[PDB]
Amino acid sequence: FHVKSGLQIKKNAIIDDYKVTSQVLGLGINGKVLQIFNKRTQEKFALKMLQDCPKARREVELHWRASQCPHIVRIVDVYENLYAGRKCLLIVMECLDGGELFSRIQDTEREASEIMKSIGEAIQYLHSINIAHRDVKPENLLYTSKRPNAILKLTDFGFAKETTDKSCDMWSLGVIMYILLCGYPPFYMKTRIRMGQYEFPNPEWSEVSEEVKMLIRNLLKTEPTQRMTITEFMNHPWIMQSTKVPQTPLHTSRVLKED
Ligand SMILES: O=C1NCCc2[nH]c(-c3ccnc(-c4cnc5ccccc5c4)c3)cc21
Repeated sequence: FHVKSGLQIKKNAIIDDYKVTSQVLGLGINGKVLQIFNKRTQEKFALKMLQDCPKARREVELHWRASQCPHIVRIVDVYENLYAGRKCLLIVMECLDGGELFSRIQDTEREASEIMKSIGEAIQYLHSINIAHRDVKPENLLYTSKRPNAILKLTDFGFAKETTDKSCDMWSLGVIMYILLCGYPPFYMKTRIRMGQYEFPNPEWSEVSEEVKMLIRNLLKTEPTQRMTITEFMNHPWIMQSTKVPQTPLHTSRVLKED
């Protein structure tokens, strides 16, 4: 009987339990994401502040429900406090030092696969509990530590929605796969997207498998109704047998330096 705990919205001042700094870890609709410190443990965390409305109350829900998945930024506590006489919801999540996915890169196929593979699990988890993330841009994929065995983790649930939408998550997955392999988006716009107008031009892509190209093409189908389901993405070999992919090298770092 493996029951994880429910969600507890603490009412004590958050300042009773953490020291809040002004280092800013991220920007978003609701203002800044602040680095804060657990007093008892002197460990570091990210703080997100929402105005308490029912939208806020819906993020926190989904995220919290989503949190017990290893590839999704984990919520550690949630408070309701007053701020300038306004109810707010404070989310305290795990702090992810490694910074944004791509930035790390700018410093191998197979390495690419592993990433896609982990991002897959994030979606797979979400989809199986009926949550569509929507906003799976690469800004929202952060690493736990600069240490190069760090884990890639998805964040930012400002646009999460219940599905009791998913096909558009797989789009992002395809765009992110794209940019991982060549170094730029498939779109160099509003009109080229609706059409499904994009190349695998060379010598950037000349070395890349038709196995891989197919897959991307299936993720970037203009028509949602048969873009690939996450369940199939994860079953597809490139991702499925992750480590037996050829360690064939790619220019992605160079290009994202150049660009
Ligand atoms: O929900 C969000 N929306 C807006 C952007 C954002 N960043 C975060 C976030 C969450 C956890 N950690 C970070 C983070 C931690 N450490 C960093 C070090 C250096 C650069 C960026 C960092 C980001 C950011 C959450 C959100």
